[PDB]
Amino acid sequence: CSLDQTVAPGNLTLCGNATLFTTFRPKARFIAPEGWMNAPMGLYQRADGSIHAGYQSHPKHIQWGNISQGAAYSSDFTSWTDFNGSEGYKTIWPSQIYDIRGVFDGSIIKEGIDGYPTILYTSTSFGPLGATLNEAEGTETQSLAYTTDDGASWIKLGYGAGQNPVIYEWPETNLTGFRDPYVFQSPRLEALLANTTSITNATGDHFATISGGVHGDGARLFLYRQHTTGEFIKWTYLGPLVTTGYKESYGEWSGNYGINFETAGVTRLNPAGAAWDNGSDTTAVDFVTFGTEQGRADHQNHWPLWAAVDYEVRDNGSIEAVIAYSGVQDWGRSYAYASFPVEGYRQVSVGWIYEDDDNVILAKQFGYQGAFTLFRDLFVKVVENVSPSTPGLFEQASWSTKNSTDGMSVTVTTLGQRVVPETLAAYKGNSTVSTLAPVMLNESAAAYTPFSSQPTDRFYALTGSFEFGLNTTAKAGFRVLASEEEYTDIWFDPASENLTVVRTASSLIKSFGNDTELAKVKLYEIVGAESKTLNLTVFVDGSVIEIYANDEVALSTRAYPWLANSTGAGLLADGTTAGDVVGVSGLELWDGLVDAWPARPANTSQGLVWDGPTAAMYGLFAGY
Amino acid sequence: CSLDQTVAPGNLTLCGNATLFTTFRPKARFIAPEGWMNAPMGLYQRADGSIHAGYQSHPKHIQWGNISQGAAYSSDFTSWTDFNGSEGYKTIWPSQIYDIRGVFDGSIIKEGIDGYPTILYTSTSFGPLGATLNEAEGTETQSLAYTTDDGASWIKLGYGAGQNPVIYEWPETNLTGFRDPYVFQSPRLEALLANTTSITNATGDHFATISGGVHGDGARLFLYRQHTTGEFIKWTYLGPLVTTGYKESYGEWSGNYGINFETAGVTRLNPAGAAWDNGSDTTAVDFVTFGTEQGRADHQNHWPLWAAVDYEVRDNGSIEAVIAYSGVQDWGRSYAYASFPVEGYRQVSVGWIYEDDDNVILAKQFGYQGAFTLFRDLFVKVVENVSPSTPGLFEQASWSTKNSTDGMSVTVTTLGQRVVPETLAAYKGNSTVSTLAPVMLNESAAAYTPFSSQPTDRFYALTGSFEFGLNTTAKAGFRVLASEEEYTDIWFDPASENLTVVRTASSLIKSFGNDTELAKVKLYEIVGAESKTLNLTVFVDGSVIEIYANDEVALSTRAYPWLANSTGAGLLADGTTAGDVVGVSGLELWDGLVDAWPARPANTSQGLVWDGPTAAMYGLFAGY
Ligand SMILES: *[C@@H]1O[C@H](CO)[C@@H](O[C@@H]2O[C@H](CO)[C@@H](O[C@@H]3O[C@H](CO[C@H]4O[C@H](CO[C@H]5O[C@H](CO)[C@@H](O)[C@H](O)[C@@H]5O[C@H]5O[C@H](CO)[C@@H](O)[C@H](O)[C@@H]5O)[C@@H](O)[C@H](O[C@H]5O[C@H](CO)[C@@H](O)[C@H](O)[C@@H]5O)[C@@H]4O)[C@@H](O)[C@H](O[C@H]4O[C@H](CO)[C@@H](O)[C@H](O)[C@@H]4O[C@H]4O[C@H](CO)[C@@H](O)[C@H](O)[C@@H]4O[C@H]4O[C@H](CO)[C@@H](O)[C@H](O)[C@@H]4O)[C@@H]3O)[C@H](O)[C@H]2NC(C)=O)[C@H](O)[C@H]1NC(C)=O
Ligand SMILES: *[C@@H]1O[C@H](CO)[C@@H](O[C@@H]2O[C@H](CO)[C@@H](O[C@@H]3O[C@H](CO[C@H]4O[C@H](CO[C@H]5O[C@H](CO)[C@@H](O)[C@H](O)[C@@H]5O[C@H]5O[C@H](CO)[C@@H](O)[C@H](O)[C@@H]5O)[C@@H](O)[C@H](O[C@H]5O[C@H](CO)[C@@H](O)[C@H](O)[C@@H]5O)[C@@H]4O)[C@@H](O)[C@H](O[C@H]4O[C@H](CO)[C@@H](O)[C@H](O)[C@@H]4O[C@H]4O[C@H](CO)[C@@H](O)[C@H](O)[C@@H]4O[C@H]4O[C@H](CO)[C@@H](O)[C@H](O)[C@@H]4O)[C@@H]3O)[C@H](O)[C@H]2NC(C)=O)[C@H](O)[C@H]1NC(C)=O
Ligand SMILES: *[C@@H]1O[C@H](CO)[C@@H](O[C@@H]2O[C@H](CO)[C@@H](O[C@@H]3O[C@H](CO[C@H]4O[C@H](CO)[C@@H](O)[C@H](O[C@H]5O[C@H](CO)[C@@H](O)[C@H](O)[C@@H]5O)[C@@H]4O)[C@@H](O)[C@H](O[C@H]4O[C@H](CO)[C@@H](O)[C@H](O)[C@@H]4O)[C@@H]3O)[C@H](O)[C@H]2NC(C)=O)[C@H](O)[C@H]1NC(C)=O
Ligand SMILES: *[C@@H]1O[C@H](CO)[C@@H](O[C@@H]2O[C@H](CO)[C@@H](O[C@@H]3O[C@H](CO[C@H]4O[C@H](CO)[C@@H](O)[C@H](O[C@H]5O[C@H](CO)[C@@H](O)[C@H](O)[C@@H]5O)[C@@H]4O)[C@@H](O)[C@H](O[C@H]4O[C@H](CO)[C@@H](O)[C@H](O)[C@@H]4O)[C@@H]3O)[C@H](O)[C@H]2NC(C)=O)[C@H](O)[C@H]1NC(C)=O
Ligand SMILES: OCCc1ccc(O[C@]2(CO)O[C@H](CO)[C@@H](O)[C@@H]2O)c(O)c1
Ligand SMILES: OCCc1ccc(O[C@]2(CO)O[C@H](CO)[C@@H](O)[C@@H]2O)c(O)c1
Ligand SMILES: OC[C@H]1O[C@@](CO)(OCCc2ccc(O)c(O)c2)[C@@H](O)[C@@H]1O
Ligand SMILES: OC[C@H]1O[C@@](CO)(OCCc2ccc(O)c(O)c2)[C@@H](O)[C@@H]1O
Ligand SMILES: *[C@@H]1O[C@H](CO)[C@@H](O)[C@H](O)[C@H]1NC(C)=O
Ligand SMILES: *[C@@H]1O[C@H](CO)[C@@H](O)[C@H](O)[C@H]1NC(C)=O
Ligand SMILES: *[C@@H]1O[C@H](CO)[C@@H](O)[C@H](O)[C@H]1NC(C)=O
Ligand SMILES: *[C@@H]1O[C@H](CO)[C@@H](O)[C@H](O)[C@H]1NC(C)=O
Ligand SMILES: *[C@@H]1O[C@H](CO)[C@@H](O)[C@H](O)[C@H]1NC(C)=O
Ligand SMILES: *[C@@H]1O[C@H](CO)[C@@H](O)[C@H](O)[C@H]1NC(C)=O
Ligand SMILES: *[C@@H]1O[C@H](CO)[C@@H](O)[C@H](O)[C@H]1NC(C)=O
Ligand SMILES: *[C@@H]1O[C@H](CO)[C@@H](O)[C@H](O)[C@H]1NC(C)=O
Ligand SMILES: *[C@@H]1O[C@H](CO)[C@@H](O)[C@H](O)[C@H]1NC(C)=O
Ligand SMILES: *[C@@H]1O[C@H](CO)[C@@H](O)[C@H](O)[C@H]1NC(C)=O
Ligand SMILES: *[C@@H]1O[C@H](CO)[C@@H](O)[C@H](O)[C@H]1NC(C)=O
Ligand SMILES: OCCc1ccc(O)c(O)c1
Ligand SMILES: OCCc1ccc(O)c(O)c1
Repeated sequence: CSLDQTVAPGNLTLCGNATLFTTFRPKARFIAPEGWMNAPMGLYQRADGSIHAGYQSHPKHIQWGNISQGAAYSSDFTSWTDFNGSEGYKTIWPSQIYDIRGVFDGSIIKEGIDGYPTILYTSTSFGPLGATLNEAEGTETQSLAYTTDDGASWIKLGYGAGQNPVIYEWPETNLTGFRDPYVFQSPRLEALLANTTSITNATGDHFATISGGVHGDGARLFLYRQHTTGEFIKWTYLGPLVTTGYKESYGEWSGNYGINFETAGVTRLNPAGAAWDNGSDTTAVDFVTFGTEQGRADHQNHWPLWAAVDYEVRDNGSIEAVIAYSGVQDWGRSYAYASFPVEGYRQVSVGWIYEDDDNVILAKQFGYQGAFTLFRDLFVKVVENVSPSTPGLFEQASWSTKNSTDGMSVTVTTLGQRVVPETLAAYKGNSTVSTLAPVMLNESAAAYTPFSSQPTDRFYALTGSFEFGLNTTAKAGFRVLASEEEYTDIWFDPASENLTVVRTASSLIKSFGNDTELAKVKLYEIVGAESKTLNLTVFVDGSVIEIYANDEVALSTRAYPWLANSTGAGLLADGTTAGDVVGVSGLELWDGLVDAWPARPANTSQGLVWDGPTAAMYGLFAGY
Repeated sequence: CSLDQTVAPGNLTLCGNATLFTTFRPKARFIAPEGWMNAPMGLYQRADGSIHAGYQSHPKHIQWGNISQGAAYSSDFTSWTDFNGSEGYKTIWPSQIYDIRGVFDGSIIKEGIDGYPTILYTSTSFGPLGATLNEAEGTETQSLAYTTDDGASWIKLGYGAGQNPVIYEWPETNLTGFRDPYVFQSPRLEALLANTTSITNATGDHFATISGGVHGDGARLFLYRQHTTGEFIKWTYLGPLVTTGYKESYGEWSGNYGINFETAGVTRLNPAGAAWDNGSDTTAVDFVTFGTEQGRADHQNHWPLWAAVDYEVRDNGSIEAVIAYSGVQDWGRSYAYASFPVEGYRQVSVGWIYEDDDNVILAKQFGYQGAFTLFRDLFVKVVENVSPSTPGLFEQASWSTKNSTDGMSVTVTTLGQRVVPETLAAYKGNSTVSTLAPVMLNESAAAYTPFSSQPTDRFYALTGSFEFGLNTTAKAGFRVLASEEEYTDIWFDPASENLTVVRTASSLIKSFGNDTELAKVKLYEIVGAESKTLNLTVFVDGSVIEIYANDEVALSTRAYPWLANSTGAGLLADGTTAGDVVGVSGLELWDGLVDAWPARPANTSQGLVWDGPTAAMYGLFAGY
């Protein structure tokens, strides 16, 4: 095992455990100290204003198992500190018959048991577990724990009748899944159900959704309501909130609804952020965010989706969320988005970016797997004065359209996503910022033009505004993590409406994934404009490439170039001519970003362990 | 619910939980503070000379489940003190994937991990578990924990490769069971195997047996040897120590070997107690004690047995224990005998006496189930100068015979059992002792003759020596827990060699068992004697009746008379005449015994709880 990054990589499978720990590792984002991580969980803003973030964690292993809550906190979403207790950075772990198979995803009741922050989580026990298996009742239940020390530790309710688990009966037979309880308050749903509370007797101020589906018949999001305010044991099943068909797709802009939901949440937004009105705010929109499984050929069969919904009240005192329009939260290698309320009328969302090493070839050599996305403010994106000649505008696929009185302009509404401003300010202020001169890409443009200032390492951000002619057939974008021999190309092609990440040359190491990423982006053309504009921002963070377009489209992916000098960046141009010109302006490079874990040393590996021959006997976890 | 014990019992199933807690409860023996108990476990003499006793425990329930080690200690086997920690009187409980289904029976390595007392125990996980089910590998494994505070708490080794569980591979396929590891030192087995240690590489000073069997092919006791002295992770399977046939019986004196062994142990005894020689002591005998299942029509299909064995060394460096003669450790409602070494060359044995409420009719009303037997010294019982005309003497069924040179007398050898002298001394010294006049039972004997002094409550001991003619057809014995309307009759019938306990009138409460208990007793006739003698001792302790005959035969059973005055005792006589006389002498009543738990109040119930609907979903425990 040579770690010489000035020559071609050897056979890196001969390298020892965690010998590649720092090589490709993100530094500017949320990531576990070591080992396996997946979904964010237990997210809440604490009483002191700081953010508590949990995550599905399996320390000292590089595959999933014994899944536990790891945790950390931050005053600004950006610089983090690990909890450190009797179980290291873990704060909840399998310990009881009802959760011994795994402490799955859960969410926070901020004023819960005895007034303390309380987590409702999926407690898993023995038996087949999965949407393509014959799962039985009891294997996935929902349980409570509360914290008296602001998340340093959690105390579970006792096992038994009238205690944990608190939700265990399946609401319908033959479920594909029954997990990821999302607890939320909703003046909107309270107002809608107020006339029906005699029917169900559920009058509490908290709601909870549970994610799943029905065998052969598509995904389901099940709605529960807390039975009585101030009491947390009894949750009354109302009915299915979202019902979709077996591998139903709303279309090209909307992924696929698969066979089963995971990590679903419910929110209400307006143009400024979170909306806490009862329906009276006409600018507010109800949204559901959700993962789907087995509706995709790649990306581990997973889509992270969202839908704008219109609520209808059923005669039995339940709510049907009718999908109005439907989109994608991130088009790349990310999943398990969780959102939570933040002071100042914000709803903040964060997901999990998985690696691109599906065959587990270098996972032990890394000594870790997984990271978070950046934290994102959600809001209703509104585009005014949209030209009706915008191609495809009235499909209304992942957006709504509203005509002006005279029919000559349109107001477009969709889900907005942007990186939280605390992170952008910290990144910029800690970086070496280079403000670059605008560039016209014409007949003289090379295929690749390096920026006049270059990154110094694999931790940087780029931004640029690309102005295209309305009938362009040119392509443009950014190349990142680039040397002569390795590079990753981010292209936008307005004629096809496709944002792609081409990774055929991303790395000399052939075991990592090299498939092309794709997102659809609609450039809403403005009345009177003779051009259309793509604002593209890219974060490069170790192996993470996280792309944002027009505060709307997100695409997270991975690139693992071997060579030490594969860090460069610049502009891409294809089919630009004297007549078909792409104007690039607002160009800026931020080199360095932020050290997101200042108390951590560079190498926080504690080694890896094997569970031994019993792992295969129990059959629950891979064991490593 | 009336608790008026001066009138007939009502419908006692209407009584609340633990309302009958003190009514039938033993006071003079080892018993849990409340709830379910079964097998003794983790027995050892601590460094200060006190005795540590563990037991299978399920607090606040009256059926088995979440099975844990409850524990207590005593300086004299007789007066006990509960441990009290974070889990009350529990000291080991299900907590890890490998033991979450139950912390089953285990035994003590006195100088174990880091020099501390260490328990090797059966750690159980998910799946079918039982001799009549299709159990798989992993469901029962063997794990270590050690104590740094003399049994107040135990620390388990970590889960994983080279740690817990330490024994998990099945030594043969299709096992009926794989549990109850019994760890022991044996100069005898070391000496026998010394010439074969090149074959196996196992040279440690501890051995361990694991109890089980093979589907369709009878029970097995598997022998392991510690691989290396001072190291406790690696245990090398040598081979089957005891192999018996599917429901094989050695005969009427020997119970039945069933289909599977439980709680088996290995010891070496001589006439004084424990023998620690290497084979050089010609008076010493190797014994195996073991439970068998599914070889009995009643008594919950369980026999607690023992066998004298002769060890043979196999060519592969293992030991075959060849059964020389085979007997019964207790003929009544007891099981799960554990034995352990005690200073002064003693081996002490103790078992579990179950209730006689198989249909679970009044278990909740009790608020507890189960107790221990008394603690018993084991030794080789030797009877000299036995007459060869003793009927059946040369069947050698549960004994051996050795002729004198002249063939006119015989030395009989068998397993001896007697109550530990510490308990007998404490019982007698704390009791009101009545020494009774000898009685000849002849033509004038009533069927029942009360003793001249009577017990004052349900806590007493009796003793008597019954002298019979060599061709008697008379019967005699003791009646206990007796009023006019309720009584329990203990008879010996020398013509049939049957000691019986007739329980047809034991209680007015009809839900308790009333079947007749039976033990075989051989009266070894002495050369020149014109009579044969039965020394019979009976302990009455709440509902326990525990009978000992000739320091050899033990029979534990239950009687639950309702009436407050059903406490009397006296002599029984049947078919005694002027010519067929039974002489009774050495008669003594000890009224009161000892309060075995002086720190406990009378009612130590903490109520009962239900596990809720998930108990049936998981399917592992009854849930109450
Ligand atoms: C199989 O058997 C298993 C083992 O028995 C069993 O698991 C056990 O289940 C029981 C029963 O559910 C659990 O008991 C509960 O424990 C809760 C506390 O849990 C936390 O703390 C304990 C104890 O912590 C001490 O000890 C440890 C270990 O040494 C130390 O690390 C600690 O520092 C601490 O040490 C101090 O105290 C020691 C003695 O206790 C001293 O020795 C020492 O010197 C120190 O001073 C921990 O062990 C727990 O850890 C475990 O669990 C966590 C998850 O929770 C895991 O992460 C971890 O790995 C461990 O597994 C944990 O940290 C108690 O709160 C709880 O008691 C409440 O509930 C019951 C009702 O069920 C009531 O009877 C009781 O009165 C309590 O309720 C009151 O309190 C709260 C307020 O605090 C109220 O919400 C409630 O309404 C009520 O209020 C009352 O009082 C109010 C105020 O006065 C009043 O106003 C009200 O009106 C009202 O009257 C209960 O005891 C036990 O933790 C489990 N143990 C383990 C190891 O798992 C398992 O379930 C069984 N399985 C099956 C299938 O049956
Ligand atoms: C799924 O995830 C689960 C959760 O992660 C996981 O379970 C956990 O597994 C890990 C790994 O196996 C366990 O970690 C071990 O813990 C042992 C100690 O266990 C006891 O103590 C802990 C901690 O107790 C503190 O905290 C609790 C809780 O607050 C308090 O109640 C205590 O009072 C105590 O508090 C003090 O300390 C705190 C911080 O630690 C402070 O906050 C506080 O202020 C106090 O000061 C308890 O939690 C344990 O309870 C649990 O387990 C018991 C059963 O054991 C249950 O009954 C109970 O209900 C709980 O479930 C328990 O009481 C450690 O000894 C052990 O560390 C040794 O082993 C590892 C090797 O594996 C070494 O890395 C390490 O160095 C240690 O080895 C050395 O030490 C011993 C000597 O002591 C030697 O034998 C050994 O050779 C070695 O010696 C070294 O040092 C020598 C001297 O210097 C030197 O000479 C030698 O040469 C050598 O170098 C390890 O940390 C963890 O307990 C589990 N936790 C739980 C909750 O279950 C589960 O396995 C996972 N499942 C799967 C399927 O993967
Ligand atoms: C005395 O001790 C017992 C523990 O043994 C305490 O708890 C009770 O245990 C018994 C089992 O011994 C439970 O009986 C079972 O009940 C279920 C149905 O229960 C439902 O209906 C009840 C009647 O109103 C109700 O009390 C229950 O409410 C509890 O449970 C829910 C969770 O489901 C929880 O949310 C509540 O807060 C309560 O904790 C519940 O709604 C029944 O299906 C079982 O039937 C089987 O067994 C019986 C007997 O053989 C048989 O007849 C059936 O055919 C079937 O085989 C079983 O009857 C009882 O529910 C428990 N009660 C509780 C927890 O309140 C009991 O509390 C102790 N008493 C006191 C005064 O302390
Ligand atoms: C690096 O990190 C790993 C954790 O990932 C550390 O532990 C090793 O993990 C790997 C899995 O990643 C284990 O590989 C498996 O090994 C078994 C066979 O193991 C046996 O033979 C080994 C070779 O000598 C030996 O080391 C093992 O000894 C350990 O385990 C026993 C208990 O069985 C215990 O008593 C000992 O004390 C040791 O702890 C053992 O005897 C093999 O069956 C597995 O095969 C599967 O997977 C591979 C890979 O896909 C495949 O090729 C097979 O076809 C099959 O699919 C697997 O190879 C390895 O055994 C673990 N080694 C240990 C625990 O020592 C590792 O230690 C870390 N290294 C360092 C230097 O820290
Ligand atoms: O829910 C997202 C799907 C997903 C994606 C990758 C996984 O992750 C990787 C990425 O290459 O694939 C491997 C699993 O085959 C895993 O070792 C690795 O971390 C995974 O466990 C779930
Ligand atoms: O291993 C001894 C067999 C045995 C005997 C009785 C049991 O015990 C009793 C006694 O009536 O039977 C009942 C089980 O049906 C149990 O509630 C009760 O304690 C038991 O669980 C195992
Ligand atoms: O770590 C768990 C969290 O990860 C999520 C989101 O990816 O997916 C469940 C993944 C999963 C794990 C084990 C299985 O047997 C299975 O079929 C699917 C959540 O649904 C969940 O709470
Ligand atoms: O509490 C356990 C201890 O009790 C013993 C002795 O009676 O028997 C096992 C009883 C048993 C429990 C659960 C089962 O599924 C089963 O088939 C038998 C031991 O073998 C053991 O360690
Ligand atoms: C980068 O490193 C490679 C390999 O060491 C070298 O060939 C190349 O000239 C370097 N510089 C580049 C590609 O700009
Ligand atoms: C790389 O090394 C592995 C052993 O880890 C070996 O199996 C594989 O064939 C090697 N690949 C080569 C030499 O290309
Ligand atoms: C309410 O009605 C809906 C629509 O038929 C149904 O799916 C749901 O199960 C009902 N809720 C109940 C029975 O609680
Ligand atoms: C909206 O405007 C477009 C363009 O003028 C027109 O084709 C369409 O019919 C209008 N829709 C409505 C509902 O008026
Ligand atoms: C650098 O980042 C830190 C950590 O997020 C932040 O608090 C600080 O304000 C930043 N420095 C600037 C903007 O100068
Ligand atoms: C015992 O009590 C019963 C019922 O109260 C009574 O009939 C009887 O006379 C009493 N004394 C006896 C049986 O010696
Ligand atoms: C005793 O009470 C139970 C209720 O616990 C009842 O079912 C049974 O029939 C009663 N037996 C009688 C009255 O004999
Ligand atoms: C014993 O105590 C328990 C628990 O407090 C109580 O429910 C029960 O009625 C008591 N029984 C007696 C006989 O005092
Ligand atoms: C040793 O031989 C015996 C007798 O055939 C056999 O039962 C046992 O399994 C053998 N031991 C091994 C293979 O370790
Ligand atoms: C033992 O003694 C009996 C009675 O004298 C006799 O029948 C038997 O043959 C003797 N056995 C041996 C082995 O000498
Ligand atoms: C009474 O019993 C106690 C407890 O076992 C014992 O220590 C004491 O010696 C006994 N009293 C006597 C024999 O007088
Ligand atoms: O096909 C869209 C035709 C059209 C309708 C109204 C407009 O204002 C427009 O610019 C184009
Ligand atoms: O049947 C036993 C005959 C017998 C042999 C030797 C004796 O010493 C005896 O008393 C009887």
